Amino acid sequence: DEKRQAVKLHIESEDDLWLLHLILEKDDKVVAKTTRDVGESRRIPMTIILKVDYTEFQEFTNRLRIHGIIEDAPERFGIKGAHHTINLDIGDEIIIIKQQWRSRIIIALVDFDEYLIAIPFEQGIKILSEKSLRPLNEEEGIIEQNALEIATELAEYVKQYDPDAILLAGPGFFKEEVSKKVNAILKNKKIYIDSVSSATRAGLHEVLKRDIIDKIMTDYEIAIGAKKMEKAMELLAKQPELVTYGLEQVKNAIEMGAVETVLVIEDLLSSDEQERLTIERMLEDIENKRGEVILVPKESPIYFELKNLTGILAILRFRIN
Amino acid sequence: DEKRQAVKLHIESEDDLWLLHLILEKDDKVVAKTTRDVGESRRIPMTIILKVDYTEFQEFTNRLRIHGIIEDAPERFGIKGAHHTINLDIGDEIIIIKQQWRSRIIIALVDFDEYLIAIPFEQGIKILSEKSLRPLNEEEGIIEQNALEIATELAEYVKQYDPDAILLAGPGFFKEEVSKKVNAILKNKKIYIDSVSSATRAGLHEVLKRDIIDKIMTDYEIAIGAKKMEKAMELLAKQPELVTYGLEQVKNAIEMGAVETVLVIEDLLSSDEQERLTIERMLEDIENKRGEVILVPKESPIYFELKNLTGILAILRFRIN
Repeated sequence: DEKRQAVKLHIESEDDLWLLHLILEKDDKVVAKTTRDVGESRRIPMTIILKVDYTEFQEFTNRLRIHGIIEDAPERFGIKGAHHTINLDIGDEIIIIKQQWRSRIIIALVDFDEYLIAIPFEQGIKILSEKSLRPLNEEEGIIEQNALEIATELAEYVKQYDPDAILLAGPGFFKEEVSKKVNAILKNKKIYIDSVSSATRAGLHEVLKRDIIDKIMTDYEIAIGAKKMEKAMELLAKQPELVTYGLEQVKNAIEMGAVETVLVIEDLLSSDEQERLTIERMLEDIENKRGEVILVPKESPIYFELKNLTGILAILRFRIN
Repeated sequence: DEKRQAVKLHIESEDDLWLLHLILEKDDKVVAKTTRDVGESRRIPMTIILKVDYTEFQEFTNRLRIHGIIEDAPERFGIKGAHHTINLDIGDEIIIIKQQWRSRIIIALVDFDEYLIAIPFEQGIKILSEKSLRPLNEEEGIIEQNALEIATELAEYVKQYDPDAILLAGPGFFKEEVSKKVNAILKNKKIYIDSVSSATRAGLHEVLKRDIIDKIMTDYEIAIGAKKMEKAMELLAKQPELVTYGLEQVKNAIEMGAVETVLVIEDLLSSDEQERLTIERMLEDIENKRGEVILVPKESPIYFELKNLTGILAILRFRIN
């Protein structure tokens, strides 16, 4: 229902511009900031998803004009289907989606008059709910009431898909309101909060490319590798060697296809010449045999215990001596 | 003899990496820094032109490995035709040349044991001379003698193509030596100097993408627009109006197809809303009728005289009243 192969790009030079001009084809979509003069006239900044028609490099002002029709924008402007021109300059950002191209997160985009619910898969992006609230507000309960309607609307999706983390995002304050609600009905899940200028498919592609996703992913991996280490310690001191550490030991273990899961600290992957390539390969081999690889960052409450043991231990399937 | 449609890219994020991985095809060429262990083993940094085979994104070390054969490198290593892997990381630069894609400058790439001569056209890059000097050195005159052999070798090409500027580039000191010579035989041309790590086709693609080209281009435009302004002043005060300035005046002039050449200061093209688009269009119209457009930067000894007159004057073909 929504592609996942998108690329964010920061226009740093005039060549970044020619590149975009050369590879952006007919029916490709682009996500970027822009201005629209709706109404009399009122110039209002906004972020839209545009399906390209054709691009134009402007020699004199040194910028790229992407021509096309608006695929998505805040519904309150009713501008979908319209033609628009995106003026891309040095300094701007843009997410491109060409046609020819372990933590499950539940995403809720909430604006004060619209909202969207979706879940990202390695496959793609499925959009559960996505509707307006525009005709639903005229004094009374409004905000609190609307937030609740979304929180409820979310709780079903969570229980129904049991995601690892919940991402609450969107333009100012309202999202904090919805957080308050959804939180008031479970306290069983981790809720994250970040802000994007709108609650549309544009804000969605924007959120996925924001730093918050990494944070959610890294908290997950840090957590799984913490319990695993416990599984390692209690197992270590009680089997015994159904656990091993040290580079060489882990290689002979790979040889036998014994590695159930391997724990490796981030350092063993940062500038290590013929080693960073070697370890790198070891790690692909482990997965090429249904092995689990959990990288370990400085901040995990298990990083030091691990580093102590050379920085790489493998929980074994069977003894290797 | 050499493509001109190349794009320089600064790897700033992991997406810059996926992008490269997605658009780099089979027989495309890439120019980048790298290391080669030639010989026993000796790891030596170098810049080569690689014809791609296939790329690989490395999930764990987060980098792209471009696989292929070496199209060009310093001849002293005799490594052309070899297979090599380029390890591209966040922080690196790369110039891509895909297969599916007013100042004439003479370029001389000189290294202490090799050199290259070429001229860039809007059409492409023609490579005049390009040979080794390797077997030509064992005590005696050597440097001075070799420099002279290149200077001579260049003088013919210059007189034969009468280029606007001469670009002397390459790795340390030797280029300064050749400058001294070539200069000692003409003092009739503008010689520029910049440095690249090698004197190959790689160093060439590198030079073309370096700041020096802009400098050469801008000095040219500043010079042509200075004499033109003189042509404007003496013409202004003596025709009379075969010269006009001011935005509106220039538009009605375009209407008649009277603009021979237009002079416009850089400011009229920097953030001017519905104007920067308007002027921009005016300028394309002038060229869409064999008109000459000379942009004017702050530093030209004619910038202020121009700005005085609204910042835009047109030398006319005939009166427009």
